[PDB]
Amino acid sequence: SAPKIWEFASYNLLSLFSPGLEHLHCDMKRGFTKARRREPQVAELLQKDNIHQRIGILAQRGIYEFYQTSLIADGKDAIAQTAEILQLSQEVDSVRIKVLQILENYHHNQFLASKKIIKLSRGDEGFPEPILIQQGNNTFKLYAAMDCVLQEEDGTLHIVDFKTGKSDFDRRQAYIYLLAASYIYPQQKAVASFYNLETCQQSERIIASSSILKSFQVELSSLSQRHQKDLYRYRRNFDDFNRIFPPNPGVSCRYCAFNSICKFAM
Ligand code: SF4
Repeated sequence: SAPKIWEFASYNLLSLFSPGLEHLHCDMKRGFTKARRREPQVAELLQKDNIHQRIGILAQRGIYEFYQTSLIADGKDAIAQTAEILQLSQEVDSVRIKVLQILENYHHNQFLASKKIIKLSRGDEGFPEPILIQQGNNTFKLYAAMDCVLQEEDGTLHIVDFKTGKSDFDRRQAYIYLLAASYIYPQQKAVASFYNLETCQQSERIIASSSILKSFQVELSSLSQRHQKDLYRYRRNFDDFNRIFPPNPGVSCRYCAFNSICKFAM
């Protein structure tokens, strides 16, 4: 007889509240994405996939497949083999050439080759299993998908977050991964870093004391409650939508799935 826990937090949720990408932040976008997502006219705009999402999904799959085929060399062209597995010829050509650049970069810098792989996601999986956290009088689910976990010589776990595109690294995501690792890999030292598969730019190695992670857990617990309160307030009175999820029209609208239905779209 375990009650369902509705409260949850994740980097994705956090980013929809607190955004280098602050200019496109819009709370009304989150209102559509989370509070109105079942409305037919909203659901149909959410069922369309993005090019950057596409490049990212294929990039993760591409690293996974390149690595897999490289374990026991077969003498073949691993870049061409991986491109064939990914069916890049069926993608928009912009997408193809970016994934091919990512594969060329990996071929020249096979950063997984000699390493002890704890986790390497293919990118095709769904949401991770939740981590159930009690913080004060709140219980919430933490969702954190780790693209890559390596084990270093001294036993330290290295969480690597793969980036593509022109995005800047958001170190809050690294701290989310380090918090999650304290639950997934208990009593194991961990470090986190970012690596842009396309530009080969890397962040520093990020570590977090137990105190810093505890305080981030506090912040995520607060987020989980605020989000449920936003939803409750909207469901209690739909006419409060605009006040609960205020619009920020302008630059934000250029990359918003809901411009065709939003009353404030520019
Ligand atoms: S169309 Fe513009 S104002 Fe409306 S939700 Fe999207 S970004 Fe916000």
